[PDB]
Amino acid sequence: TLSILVAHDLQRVIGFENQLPWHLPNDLKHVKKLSTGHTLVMGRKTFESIGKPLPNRRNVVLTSDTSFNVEGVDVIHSIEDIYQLPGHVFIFGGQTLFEEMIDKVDDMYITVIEGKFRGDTFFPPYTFEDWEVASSVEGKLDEKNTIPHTFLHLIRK
Ligand SMILES: NC(=O)c1ccc[n+]([C@@H]2O[C@H](COP(=O)([O-])OP(=O)(O)OC[C@H]3O[C@@H](n4cnc5c(N)ncnc54)[C@H](OP(=O)(O)O)[C@@H]3O)[C@@H](O)[C@H]2O)c1
Ligand SMILES: COc1ccccc1-c1ccc2c(N)nc(N)nc2c1
Repeated sequence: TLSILVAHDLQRVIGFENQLPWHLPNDLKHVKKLSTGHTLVMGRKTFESIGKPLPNRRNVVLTSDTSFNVEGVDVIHSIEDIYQLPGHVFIFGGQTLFEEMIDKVDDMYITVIEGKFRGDTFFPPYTFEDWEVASSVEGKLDEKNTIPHTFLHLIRK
């Protein structure tokens, strides 16, 4: 299965200055739960943002840099290489990867951040005419998690 994994706000902002615009520990827990034991594919900027491969899953980085050879990371140089990756593969970002893959994936695990943030990078527009809501779950709010959010699983119709 090939899936998108993304958190975006009410206006589809995903990032600002190579970081996330929000602090939301529960979304990181969600990412951990979904992708542990599986594969993440990310663009080079997203990788450099996170700084190191995420533990307990396969980290694959897409880059044109033929000098990229980082410990604990697999490298690919073409979108086409993604389709040769075994198992459950999650497209992990960023904007460029999401733009290249939204028409290709089977489903999407979206955390809708129910706020309006300043962004410089966006998830591409999409319509519920194309996507079935397999599940929609409101995130619980507390002292550490203060922004309303909804976990959506969308499956291509
Ligand atoms: N909210 C979220 O769910 C989420 C998730 C991830 C990231 N983000 C945010 O997204 C932003 C980064 O997005 P971005 O679009 O600037 O960067 P990106 O997608 O992370 O990385 C772009 C880089 O990926 C490589 N790449 C992409 N397609 C390629 C292809 N077909 N062939 C070869 N290389 C390819 C290139 O690397 P080279 O230049 O090295 O060739 C390109 O410059 C940041 O703000 C980050 O915080 C948000
Ligand atoms: C730059 O992105 C991050 C920085 C620090 C911690 C976590 C993230 C990060 C990266 C990718 C993500 C992705 N594809 N989906 C969701 N729902 N959350 C993410 C969070």
